Amino acid sequence: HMMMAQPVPYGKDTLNNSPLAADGSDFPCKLRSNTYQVTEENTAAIGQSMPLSFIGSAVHGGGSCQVSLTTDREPTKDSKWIVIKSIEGGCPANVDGNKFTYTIPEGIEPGKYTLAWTWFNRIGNREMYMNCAPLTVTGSNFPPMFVANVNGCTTKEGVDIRFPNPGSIVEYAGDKSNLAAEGSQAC
Ligand SMILES: [Cl-]
Ligand SMILES: [Cu+]
Repeated sequence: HMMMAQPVPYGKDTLNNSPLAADGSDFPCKLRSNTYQVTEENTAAIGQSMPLSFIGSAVHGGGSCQVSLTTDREPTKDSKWIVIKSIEGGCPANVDGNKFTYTIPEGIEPGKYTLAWTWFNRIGNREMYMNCAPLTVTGSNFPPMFVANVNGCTTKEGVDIRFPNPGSIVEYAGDKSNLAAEGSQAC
């Protein structure tokens, strides 16, 4: 169980480290009282490295994550999300104990967006974690975001999944021996 600390999520005060409900009832963004309350607006220039960091009680052997954008500031189940980074393996970390960045790429227009971090844990229950944050891209090719484990598509335990459509910005941070094969079916 983990949650995003940077960028600062919407509704930080009520955001917990639980995965999305298995029945899809709180997709997207962990629908609740104040799902889309701006705690702190996050701001990024195109091409600027931005920190992506996480806190929680178990990394579940890592797994794979995406960072995605939508123009909707109150996304619904029908929102269009586009991927700007995939991390296949090693996300959010490899081990528990007492690192990542993203960049807004050329092709994203200045404006206000919602950013989502999504995570498919390697080990344990077949879950999807998702936290959303307000992002302003200052100044004012990208595939659809992968969804599994909350929509009847179930991933395989033990592997760092490869997203069918990872986009052109991909990082690998896990053990090569756990990485699913290129072209493998994720669910
Ligand atoms: Cl941990
Ligand atoms: Cu957990």
